[PDB]
Amino acid sequence: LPSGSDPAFSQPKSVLDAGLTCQGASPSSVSKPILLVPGTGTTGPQSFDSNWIPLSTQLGYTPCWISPPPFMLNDTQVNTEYMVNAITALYAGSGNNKLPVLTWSQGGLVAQWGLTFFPSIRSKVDRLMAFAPDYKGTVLAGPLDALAVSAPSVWQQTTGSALTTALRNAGGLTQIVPTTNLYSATDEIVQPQVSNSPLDSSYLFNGKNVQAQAVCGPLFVIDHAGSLTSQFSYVVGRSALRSTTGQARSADYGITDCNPLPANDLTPEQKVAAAALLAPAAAAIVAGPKQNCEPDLMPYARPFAVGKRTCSGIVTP
Amino acid sequence: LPSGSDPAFSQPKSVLDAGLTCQGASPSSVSKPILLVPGTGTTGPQSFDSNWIPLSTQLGYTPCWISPPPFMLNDTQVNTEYMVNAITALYAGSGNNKLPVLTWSQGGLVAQWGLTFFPSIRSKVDRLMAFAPDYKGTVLAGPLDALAVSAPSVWQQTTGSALTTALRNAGGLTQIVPTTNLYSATDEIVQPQVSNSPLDSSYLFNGKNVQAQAVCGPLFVIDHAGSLTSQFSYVVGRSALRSTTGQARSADYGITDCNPLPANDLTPEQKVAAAALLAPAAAAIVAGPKQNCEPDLMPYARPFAVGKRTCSGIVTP
Ligand SMILES: *[C@@H]1O[C@H](CO)[C@@H](O[C@@H]2O[C@H](CO)[C@@H](O)[C@H](O)[C@H]2NC(C)=O)[C@H](O)[C@H]1NC(C)=O
Ligand SMILES: *[C@@H]1O[C@H](CO)[C@@H](O[C@@H]2O[C@H](CO)[C@@H](O)[C@H](O)[C@H]2NC(C)=O)[C@H](O)[C@H]1NC(C)=O
Ligand SMILES: CCCC(=O)OCC(COC(=O)CCC)OC(=O)CCC
Repeated sequence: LPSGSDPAFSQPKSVLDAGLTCQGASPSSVSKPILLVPGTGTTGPQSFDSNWIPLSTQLGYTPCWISPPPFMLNDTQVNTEYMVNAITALYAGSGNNKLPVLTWSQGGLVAQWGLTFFPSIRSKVDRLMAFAPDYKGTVLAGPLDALAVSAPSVWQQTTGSALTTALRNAGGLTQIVPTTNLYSATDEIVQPQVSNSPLDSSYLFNGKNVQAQAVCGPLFVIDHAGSLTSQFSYVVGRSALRSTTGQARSADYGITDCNPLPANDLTPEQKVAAAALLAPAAAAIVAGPKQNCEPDLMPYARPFAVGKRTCSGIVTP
Repeated sequence: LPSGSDPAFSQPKSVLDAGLTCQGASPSSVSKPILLVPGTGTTGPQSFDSNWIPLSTQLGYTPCWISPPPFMLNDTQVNTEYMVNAITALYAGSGNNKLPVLTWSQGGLVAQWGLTFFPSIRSKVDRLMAFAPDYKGTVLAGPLDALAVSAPSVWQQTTGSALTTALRNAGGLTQIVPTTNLYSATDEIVQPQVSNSPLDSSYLFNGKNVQAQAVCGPLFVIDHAGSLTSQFSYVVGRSALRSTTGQARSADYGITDCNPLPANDLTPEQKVAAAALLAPAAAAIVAGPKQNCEPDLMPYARPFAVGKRTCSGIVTP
């Protein structure tokens, strides 16, 4: 694990701060914040209005979120600047108190990138609750890269990318704060996820790794969005947030929680939006930026992916 | 093109008939039928309730559709049996009058497979209006094949599949009835579609091949579902269905029709369902059957894909 100074941000603080929102509070003065990091093709509200913004509110938190533009499609390393800055702000703004981070898809990759390369926030996050995180990226994005129709962060979320290589070699496939990873074998966005083993993209060593089929059986189906929104996912997420270990506890959930429908406590209209989540995200991706190469690693990450290829060529020491 | 007898169906006619229905009519006695063939992961109503079922009704047709089970995920060759049987039935049931066929995604591949290998229906279809057809399959399905998480028809819709090989070697990449193909470069399901040329998966030789960006500009974005549901798609489809040439006519549409939102004449609720179309389809796909090989070609198609691999091995003469 890197153990030096935080790297400088490439974005100015005013830009990073403007990407951070808390519900009914300024980040500089917020009670019990939880930081929500959204998925590719979405803003914070788009990812979470139908699920963890109201659900975390009803668990006693002030939900906060970042919306790195455009729709989490740009450089995952810049998306992470938004998250690191947000943790620093919300830690201070809540009285120098650790806060939880809850993520969907790329948001989990972002959270682990921040914890890996910005050591100052390790003492500021008490837990990570990642839904369908793609720490290894996804094998499904390869053909899109080959056609040059991939946004910056989609290149970086392809299995074998320079970014996922650097994360792995820097130690980022092992949990850094107590982490729960809730994911599903029947994920049409992030693969591989089927083995219930370290091979899965959502798996972290020493994490609480919860593949839904391992608990609910092989016929249990929640997809990439269901991983975030289902009643089963809510019970695991609530367990992780409430737990004194910082990880969800097997005692808190079981076969009777294996409900694939959107969380019981959501309003009817939140359930509708939760079910449809992938459709607006897919449309935002298709309308967003596209390039023919993976964004360069920032200098702090380059030593961990020597020999991989990005826009400027082959990464050197 | 094959020019002999229709192959026998593998499914009983009672099963094929049970998969066909018409809005408010029996297929055996129907005025002005249009046969709608749905996309992968859907039934007829799921594909078209939000778009061409009401829209074709307002153009004066009786919409009819097939729902090959499960959700078009099984053998594309069996799905085509439903379509061929339906044309035979609707031709006779409308007084021995040719009828139009309108399709989404795999439905267009099915229509072209039927016209290629079942010569009896060529004189019974007066035109094909295909939205985002994948006659060449899609390059995006390869990684799912490699993980053995692909339904029968997803294997067959993979670029390079035995099925797509057989179709093109039998002559199926050239239109057989007057055909309009409406598709979009910004398709997240079917690729490649970006060239506005014969390389595109939706392209047929001698067809009316309408890539939306060629008409509406490089910044025009409709996705795989938008290709079916947009106001632009409605204007092109209306032109194709009314045209005395059997194909859409460039005189009937232009830049002022380049509205990417769901067709104007849809109800508010239909527009909502139209925009969300990919989400229930993706959910059905991940819940449906999966296998580790491409279904065998039926004997009538084997001579056209010698050397390709299916479940039983390498196709031979
Ligand atoms: C997404 O990322 C691109 C690439 O980093 C950003 O575009 C660059 O913006 C800087 C200044 O903001 C320019 O000097 C560069 O020339 C731009 N590069 C390209 C390739 O256009 C873009 O601003 C980012 N988008 C958002 C919404 O923040
Ligand atoms: C999808 O296709 C499979 C394979 O053809 C069908 O499975 C067959 O179904 C019946 C028994 O239920 C028999 O013809 C075969 O023994 C089955 N084959 C296999 C490999 O299981 C299946 O029924 C189809 N699904 C639907 C919904 O029609
Ligand atoms: C043969 C059908 C394949 C399928 O269904 O999955 C493809 C995904 C990928 O495409 C994207 O752009 C990812 C954006 C989330 O598309 C979706 O599933 C999202 C829409 C429900």
